[PDB]
Amino acid sequence: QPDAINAPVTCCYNFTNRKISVQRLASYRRITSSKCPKEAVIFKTIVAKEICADPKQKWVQDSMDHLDKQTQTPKT
Amino acid sequence: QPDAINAPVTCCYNFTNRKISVQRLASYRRITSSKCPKEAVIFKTIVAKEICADPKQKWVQDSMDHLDKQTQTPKT
Repeated sequence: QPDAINAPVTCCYNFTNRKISVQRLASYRRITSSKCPKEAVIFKTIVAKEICADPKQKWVQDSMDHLDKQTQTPKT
Repeated sequence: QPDAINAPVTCCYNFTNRKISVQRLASYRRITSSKCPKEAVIFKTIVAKEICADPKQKWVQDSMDHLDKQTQTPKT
């Protein structure tokens, strides 16, 4: 049984709905805890402003991917 | 004006109401974001099970203090 229900469930409330420059997006940490009322993207901007963004958007599909492939260093 | 409302607001939902051994409490990160419906203590147990605990309890007043004074190294 889930012996840990008193957990700080990192979630969101709103979602940056403005095409945030992929540049601003210093990183991304897709939230999705089983206790969060909603899934989201933690677009860690450059100033560390973690921005929950609707992953079902068309601008977060391009940015979230740019970060999904930003730390990928192909072994040369 | 708050230009960051699409934020992942680290919050909780329940609170460990059993006197958790201060030993188990590897650390503590008192939550209290202006967007969290409730304040809490992130009692990072030893297994890293962040446990939100009611700071208004009498067992979290002793433990939360033990962690509030666990990383304090008086310069000798």
